[PDB]
Amino acid sequence: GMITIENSKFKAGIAERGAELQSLVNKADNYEYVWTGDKTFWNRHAPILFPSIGKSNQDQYRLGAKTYPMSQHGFARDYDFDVSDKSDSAVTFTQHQNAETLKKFPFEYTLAVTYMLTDGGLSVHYTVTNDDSKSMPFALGFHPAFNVGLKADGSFDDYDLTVEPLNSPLQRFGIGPVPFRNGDVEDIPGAEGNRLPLTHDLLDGGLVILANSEIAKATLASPHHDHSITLDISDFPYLTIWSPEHKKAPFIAVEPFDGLPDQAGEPTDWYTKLGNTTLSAGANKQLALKVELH
Ligand SMILES: [Cl-]
Ligand SMILES: [Cl-]
Repeated sequence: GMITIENSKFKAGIAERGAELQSLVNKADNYEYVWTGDKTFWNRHAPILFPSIGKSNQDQYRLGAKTYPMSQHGFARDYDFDVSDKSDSAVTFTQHQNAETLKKFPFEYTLAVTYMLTDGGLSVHYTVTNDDSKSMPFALGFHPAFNVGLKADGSFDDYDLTVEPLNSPLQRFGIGPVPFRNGDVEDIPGAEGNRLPLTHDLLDGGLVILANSEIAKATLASPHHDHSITLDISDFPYLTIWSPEHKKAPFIAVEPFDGLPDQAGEPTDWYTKLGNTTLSAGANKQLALKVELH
């Protein structure tokens, strides 16, 4: 079950399963911006990450003194969303808890995602609502993989991420053991002011989680390639770059994060887990982004 939206410039395909964007096409030349899910490198396209990003310590966590199991990448991506408010250029997907999610995460919730194509590209609005009486801690991320050109030898063809604004040098969360965090924030191999060259040398050591929350726009581009994209992500405190390690995948993921993978060690209380947001009963958090399609 899939839904398409479109306007004069663009078409998008979104799976009801995980409200997962799977395709985003420039109609003028039929260019595909989003990874096609070739299992040679990675069999997904752009999952939603909720209520956890990344891996959990010993695949579990705490709520105060109680322990629960948690799957890597959360579980929203594993269940269908209902479709509503469908027009030619926009659509809304909504997921609630189920008996399975309640075993991992004992909260009633609503996760709503609205996609809309505009002249600029694709707008995405998220609303996370705590439908429980208990205080609900969560993380929310989006994990799109974008097609990129490669050199004769399979290296990335001179792609950089350019960011703005930047009020201090670019920093990343330290990783160890991949893909968990080690707890530090550190300098990034090869960063030059607001420009980060995206190389296998950089990415082979695992995901690069930018710590600079002031960033409003992040552009993935190469001077040798016509198409680029820019992520408008002021609402998302962190931004992660990833490509399959020690492989020559023809994609780079640029992933808005409202949360962080666990710091290595013992299972973490989600009420104090770095990057988590705790919602009061009945409260909601809203986050927006845009993928500008150039
Ligand atoms: Cl070349
Ligand atoms: Cl490279």
